Amino acid sequence: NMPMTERIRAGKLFTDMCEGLPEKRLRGKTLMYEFNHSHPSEVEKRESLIKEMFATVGENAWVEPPVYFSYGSNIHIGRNFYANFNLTIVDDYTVTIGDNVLIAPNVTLSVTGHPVHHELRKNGEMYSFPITIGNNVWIGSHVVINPGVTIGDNSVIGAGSIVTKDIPPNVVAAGVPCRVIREINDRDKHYYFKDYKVESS
Amino acid sequence: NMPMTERIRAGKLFTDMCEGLPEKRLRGKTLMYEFNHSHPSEVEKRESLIKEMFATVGENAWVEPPVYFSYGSNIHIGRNFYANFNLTIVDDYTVTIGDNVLIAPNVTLSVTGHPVHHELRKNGEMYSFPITIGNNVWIGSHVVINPGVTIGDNSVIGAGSIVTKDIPPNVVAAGVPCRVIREINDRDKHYYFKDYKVESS
Amino acid sequence: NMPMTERIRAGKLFTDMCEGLPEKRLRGKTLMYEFNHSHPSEVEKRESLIKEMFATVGENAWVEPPVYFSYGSNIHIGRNFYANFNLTIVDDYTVTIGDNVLIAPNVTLSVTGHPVHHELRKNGEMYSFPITIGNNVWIGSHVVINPGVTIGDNSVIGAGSIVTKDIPPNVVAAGVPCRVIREINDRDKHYYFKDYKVESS
Ligand SMILES: CC(C)(COP(=O)(O)OP(=O)(O)OC[C@H]1O[C@@H](n2cnc3c(N)ncnc32)[C@H](O)[C@@H]1OP(=O)(O)O)[C@@H](O)C(=O)NCCC(=O)NCCS
Ligand SMILES: CC(C)(COP(=O)(O)OP(=O)(O)OC[C@H]1O[C@@H](n2cnc3c(N)ncnc32)[C@H](O)[C@@H]1OP(=O)(O)O)[C@@H](O)C(=O)NCCC(=O)NCCS
Ligand SMILES: CC(C)(COP(=O)(O)OP(=O)(O)OC[C@H]1O[C@@H](n2cnc3c(N)ncnc32)[C@H](O)[C@@H]1OP(=O)(O)O)[C@@H](O)C(=O)NCCC(=O)NCCS
Ligand SMILES: O=[N+]([O-])c1ccc(O[C@@H]2O[C@H](CO)[C@H](O)[C@H](O)[C@H]2O)cc1
Ligand SMILES: O=[N+]([O-])c1ccc(O[C@@H]2O[C@H](CO)[C@H](O)[C@H](O)[C@H]2O)cc1
Ligand SMILES: O=[N+]([O-])c1ccc(O[C@@H]2O[C@H](CO)[C@H](O)[C@H](O)[C@H]2O)cc1
Repeated sequence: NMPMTERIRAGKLFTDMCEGLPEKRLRGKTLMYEFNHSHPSEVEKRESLIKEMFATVGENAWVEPPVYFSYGSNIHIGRNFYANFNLTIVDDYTVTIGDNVLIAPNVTLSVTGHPVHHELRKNGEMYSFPITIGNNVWIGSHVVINPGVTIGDNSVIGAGSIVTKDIPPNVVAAGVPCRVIREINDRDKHYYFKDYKVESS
Repeated sequence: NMPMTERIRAGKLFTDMCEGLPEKRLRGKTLMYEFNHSHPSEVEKRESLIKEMFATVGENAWVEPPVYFSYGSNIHIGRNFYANFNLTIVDDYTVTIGDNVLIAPNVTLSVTGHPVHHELRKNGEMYSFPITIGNNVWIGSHVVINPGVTIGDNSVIGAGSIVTKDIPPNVVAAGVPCRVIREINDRDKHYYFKDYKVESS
Repeated sequence: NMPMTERIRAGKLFTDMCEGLPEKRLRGKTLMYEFNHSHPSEVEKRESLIKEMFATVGENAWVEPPVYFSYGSNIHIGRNFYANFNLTIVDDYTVTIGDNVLIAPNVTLSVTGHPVHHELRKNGEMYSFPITIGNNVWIGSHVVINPGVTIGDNSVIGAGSIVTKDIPPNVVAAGVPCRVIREINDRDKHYYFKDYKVESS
């Protein structure tokens, strides 16, 4: 009728116990395990590992272990990427991160959800909607980005926010659920934290 | 007068550095360590490890390591249980999980609390009130379930909510503190996510 | 002109890929790794490990692994300190915890933040502001403490609150963002949980 991997790209409900899906997760979870168990001095091994576990990684990437994901091969990353401890990405489908992105500790990305009505999820049915993170975005600690959410370039997501809707570019959004609190103006070019200014030359 | 293990069941303040409580945690914490450090392929080992660490597990159970708990012998799970990375269960007392429950990444269940007045908790004193999760319950990412809470059947707990009170069955609840936002009606039988419908068969 | 480490203490923007900073992070991430991968029965090793990785530790301390930090040597802890699973402390600068402090599972402390304007953080520039936690402080699960924050003695930070502002002593604070909800009175000396009193004798 309609293979399982096609329902995924169509945004329809599906299950993932076939078509080599399980085998893919294994290869992935395997690489992830090597990475999470590598010694802090195994810098080279860690470097090539990330290049192999993610679908696409730009130059100057650095991920602080542990890192958790479903396949890993559905995650595409740009340049100068940086993620602190416990980054979790549920990538049953595509996850794209722009350039110069910064992710604080314990952040969680999920393109997958489950039908709310217990009827549609009897067999653990799920749906997947890609997540797009712009360039020069900065995610706070303990943030949670839900399915099909887009974060516009240059935005900032406060610590602890639950993002369930796209966030426009050039704004500071935060809250549960996440909401735009204000746009990044030129004052932000002088004041970097509370009452701290930054002199020009 | 009244032994420590009896205060626990009576919901009174207690400490746990005696009566074998320490020993119990050591056995539990040992199996947990073997589980968490287990290679992705060690599927059979993993399957028996969970059977030996939880007081009760039903058929078709799956727990994505790492998992964290205090004893593991105070956790009782039904059938077709599924939990993602970093589930954490502080089980100084009973925690009962129903049938076909789904647990997203980084969730924390805790039956233990500390008295608010620093006086009463001079020695780390604590109290424990059992948590009960109904059947077909779906818990979002980064949720926190507090002592004595009861989640009714078929309910959904949005991502990031702090549940501090009983959640009735058949509702979608969320927020900090978690509040019921709506009852699950028949429209949810048709619309699974946002504007996505699902044709009959 | 003005060395990177001096800007840190001055609270100016800085980057840390020099002046042995990276090297320092390695020694720390090394001890940290030994700690997190240590077997539950390695009680003595665990104990000398926490003495060696933190700047200062008071007697009767206990940290349930895993534990995550940046350097570890900028962290100062008092007496009878207890931390549950997954405590994250980003310590690019001083972090001070007082006496009899209780931290629940999955808490994140960070003295570092990034300038909101993508121009100032083109190179991942950062700023660090020391965190100070009073005596007899109990932090609930999944809380996040942002830079420069100060929590007064005897206070309780409810589960899931994001602390962006100083919390006065003797208060129950909670919320996103954390807000004072009430003062700890004398009723808190009789009632410990909901409707549970404690017979003085
Ligand atoms: C977003 C952030 C950078 C600053 O936002 P800002 O506009 O410059 O700061 P403000 O104080 O002016 O914020 C305005 C209001 O939003 C609130 N607020 C701040 N951060 C918030 C957050 N994460 N969630 C919800 N509300 C938040 C403030 O309490 C303030 O309250 P008020 O309106 O009653 O006065 C900071 O709040 C933050 O959370 N940073 C993430 C830090 C982190 O996770 N670091 C980890 C190491 S990289
Ligand atoms: C709860 C959920 C399933 C959908 O709830 P729903 O009723 O079908 O969705 P709605 O958009 O109609 O929600 C209504 C409002 O609540 C808000 N809301 C949604 N999720 C929320 C959450 N987790 N916390 C707080 N508020 C939330 C919405 O932003 C919306 O705002 P509005 O009233 O201003 O329009 C979804 O929000 C969610 O969080 N799912 C968890 C996903 C997850 O953790 N997946 C991990 C992989 S299994
Ligand atoms: C803070 C705490 C100790 C109790 O606060 P309290 O004043 O004694 O309790 P109350 O029920 O009177 O709280 C008053 C209100 O705040 C709300 N509230 C409680 N905890 C909250 C939290 N963490 N965040 C936001 N709101 C919260 C309550 O729902 C209540 O609602 P109402 O005004 O509509 O009635 C408890 O809520 C808590 O979260 N403890 C942390 C537990 C934990 O993380 N344990 C891990 C193992 S150590
Ligand atoms: O409970 N079930 O029956 C059930 C069985 C398999 C499931 O698949 C799993 O879901 C995870 C998110 O929650 C990830 O998407 C993971 O990659 C996927 O295999 C989800 C639920
Ligand atoms: O800080 N103390 O003195 C102190 C000493 C021992 C404590 O016991 C511990 O608490 C944990 C939750 O926070 C779990 O309940 C764990 O099983 C219990 O042994 C809690 C606090
Ligand atoms: O993205 N960058 O270019 C970049 C490079 C190095 C950075 O340093 C790191 O930041 C962490 C918090 O997010 C901790 O402060 C850590 O100790 C620090 O070395 C932060 C960002």
